[PDB]
Parts: sequence; C-alpha cells; structure tokens
Amino acid sequence: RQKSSFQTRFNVHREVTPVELPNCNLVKGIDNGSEDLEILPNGLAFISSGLKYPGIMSFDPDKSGKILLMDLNEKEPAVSELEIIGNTLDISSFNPHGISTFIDDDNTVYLLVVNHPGSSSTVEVFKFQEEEKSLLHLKTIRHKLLPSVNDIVAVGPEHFYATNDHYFIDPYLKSWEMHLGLAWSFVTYYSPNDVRVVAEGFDFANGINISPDGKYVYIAELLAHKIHVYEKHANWTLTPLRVLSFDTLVDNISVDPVTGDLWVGCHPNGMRIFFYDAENPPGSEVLRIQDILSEEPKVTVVYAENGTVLQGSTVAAVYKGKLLIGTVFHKALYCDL
Ligand SMILES: O=c1ccc2ccccc2[nH]1
Ligand SMILES: [Br-]
Ligand SMILES: [Ca+2]
Ligand SMILES: [Ca+2]
Ligand SMILES: [Ca+2]
Ligand SMILES: [Cl-]
Ligand SMILES: [Cl-]
Repeated sequence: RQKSSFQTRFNVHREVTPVELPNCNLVKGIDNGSEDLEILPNGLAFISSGLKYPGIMSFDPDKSGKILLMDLNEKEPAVSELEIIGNTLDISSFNPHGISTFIDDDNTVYLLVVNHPGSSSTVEVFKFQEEEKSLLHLKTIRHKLLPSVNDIVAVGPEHFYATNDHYFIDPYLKSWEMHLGLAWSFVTYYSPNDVRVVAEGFDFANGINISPDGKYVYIAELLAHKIHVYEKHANWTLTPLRVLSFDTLVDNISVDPVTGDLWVGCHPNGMRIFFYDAENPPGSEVLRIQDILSEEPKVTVVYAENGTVLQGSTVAAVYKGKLLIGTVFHKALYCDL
C-alpha cells in the first residue's frame, strides 16, 4: 500500500531506453545546474543556475546562483553570467529556480525569477538591459500564497501563475509532507491587487506555462506523472480541461510560440534524482507534445539517456532546429534536432 505508492510515485524501477540526437554538445561553463531556461523571440536564452534545493545534490553549496545568458543565433553559443545590479536584492544569497519572461508593449523585457534565499520563496522581478548584458532588480515579491514556489509563468511585469511544489515552507515539514503523499501543493495567481489560489491538491506541482494565445495553462504534477491542461479565462481563473499521464516524472514545461507544442524536461526515475548516487546518477528525458487539445495528443520522446552525458534534465526548449536542455544541479546540453 505504501511500498507501492512510493514505488510508483518515484518510478523507482524505470530504466531509460535511449533516444539519440545527431550532434549534442555540453554547454561549456554550466556545471552547477541549469534548472530553468527561457528563450526570447530573438534567440537570447536566459538560464538560471546554481540552485540549492533541500535534500537535493549540489556540487557547490557555497557558490551563489546566477542567471546566464546564451545567444542561440551564434554557431557555437558561449554562456555569459548576467550582472545583477540594484540595491533592492542581496545577491550573496541568490538561489534561483524557475523563471519566466514578459515583454511589455514598449518592448521592455522583464525576467521573473523564483528565488530561495534560505528556506524561503520570493519571486524577483528584473528588467533585462540588453546592451549591457545586465539585470536591473526592480522588486521582491513574497506572499503567504507563495510558500514554496517552483516555477512561474508571467502574464505581466508582476503578474504570474506560480506553482508551489509544497504547502509547507519549512524543509523538515516539506519532507514529511512529500513522503506522506498529502498532495497539498497548489497554484497561485499573483497580481498587485489580487492574489488567489487557482488550483490545488497536486502531488508536487512543478512546471507551468501558457499557450501562445493565453487561453490554456499547463501544469506539470511531478510525482503524479501528469500534465494538467486548464482553460484560462479573461478573469484569470482556471478551469480543468484535461489531464495527460506519462511514464516519467514531468518537471518544467516550455511552449513553442509558433506551434504551441509543449517541450517537457523529465526525470525517468525518481529515486535517482531525489537520492543522488554518483555511481547511479539520474538520467534525462525530453518529450514533445503536439495537438494537446486533440483527442489523442501526440507525445514523442525526442531525447533520452541514462546520465552518462546529462544528469537530471528539468527543462528543454527549441530555437531554429536546436534543442537546449537544462538540469537541476549538473550540466546543460545543446543539440541539433
Ligand atoms: O524544480 C525542481 C526542484 C527540485 C526537484 C527535485 C527532484 C526532482 C525534480 C525537482 N524539480
Ligand atoms: Br540578438
Ligand atoms: Ca519557467
Ligand atoms: Ca488536481
Ligand atoms: Ca521545476
Ligand atoms: Cl512552514
Ligand atoms: Cl491543439
């Protein structure tokens, strides 16, 4: 009964059938995670890195996190570290997790970044200064309905849906909440005048994103192996539309703005990503989901492996025939499709 729910939540028997791509390279300079990433229309890619998550491996617990930038229009894109400026943020404790971008009517680019300084959660709002390759911190957002934020999707400069992957803030309590299988994780709509729960009762809600026309919201429920599709309404509420099931732990969801396809980074075996073992490291798996509203969504494994190259894939996105894949605490891979 408990064996058994544990073995299925954590997919503890799963081994990964490989699925290769013609030409993949490790992104040089990423060795401490690349948990989330987001690619602008112009090919600039933001990557958050250095996440320290309780119970989870990290190779440099003393180094603070960073937001990296890659220009994917380059033949061999090199990463650089974005300089964060401003006096409203303590960088010494920057511990970045999910991110999302919003482009205003004036073409100002805002970056929203989930941050875990100590045990806590905030969402930091930055303005991207392209010529300078820097991030100007604008605002720290925190809220009782954002106790344990995993990812967000922005729908304005300080308006977003956020997944909380746990109900509790304290990591000792979170650990009990997860192992007891309470499924109290929930999703919050945040805006300046109006903050509310929009969906609830998830077993580790994680990735979240939105269709390019703004009518559907997708939420990954990691330990249930589901992605939930909701209709999103003009008053910002969500209503359940459908649920897809997978044989893998789904992490972050990227949405291709031309087709609306989902690109999902996934953990084939949960035991390996939650209990790190250098000799038995977590693998990587990327799904593409097409026609997600149709009667049978088309799901393809685009890339899959056991960890000998890339460990703990959480996120994948595409840009002009290339695929960039990030991980919780390891490296990043850039691939021809
Ligand atoms: O976004 C996250 C954050 C932590 C984490 C831990 C184990 C597996 C997947 C995870 N995803
Ligand atoms: Br450019
Ligand atoms: Ca995100
Ligand atoms: Ca639910
Ligand atoms: Ca995530
Ligand atoms: Cl708490
Ligand atoms: Cl569709």
